[PDB]
Amino acid sequence: PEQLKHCNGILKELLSKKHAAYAWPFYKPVDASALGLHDYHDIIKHPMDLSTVKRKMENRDYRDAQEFAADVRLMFSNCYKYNPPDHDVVAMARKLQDVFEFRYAKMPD
Ligand SMILES: COC(=O)C[C@@H]1N=C(c2ccc3cc[nH]c3c2)c2cc(OC)ccc2-n2c(C)nnc21
Repeated sequence: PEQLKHCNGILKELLSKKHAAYAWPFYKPVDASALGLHDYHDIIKHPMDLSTVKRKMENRDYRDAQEFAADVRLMFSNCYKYNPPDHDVVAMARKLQDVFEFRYAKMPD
C-alpha cells in the first residue's frame, strides 16, 4: 500500500511540466495511423503510455509497485523496440526513464 502511494508520486512527477520537453510523446497512446506507422501494431503487441498508467493508478488496477513498474518499462521498451537507436524519441525516452528509474529506486522497501 505504501509502495503504491510512492508510485503515484512517481507518476505525478513524470506528468509534471518539469519534464514536458521529453515526456510529451508518452502522454497519450501512439496513434499509428496519424503518425503514418503502418507496422507499429505488428511490431508492438502491447502498447502503453502515461495516460493509460494514470487511469490504472486512479482506478486502483495495480496490485503492487512491480506491476506499475512493468507498465512504465513496457512503455519505454516499446519505444526502443520500434525505433532506431539514434532516433530523437529514443533519446527522450532515455531521459524520462532516468527520472523513473531513479525515483523508483528510492521507493521504501
Ligand atoms: C513518426 O513517429 C515515429 O517515427 C515513432 C514515434 N516517434 C515520435 C517522435 C517524438 C519526438 C520526435 C522528435 C523528432 N522526431 C520525433 C518523433 C512520437 C510522437 C508522438 O507525437 C504525439 C507520439 C509518439 C511518438 N512515438 C513513441 C512514444 N514511440 N515511437 C514514437
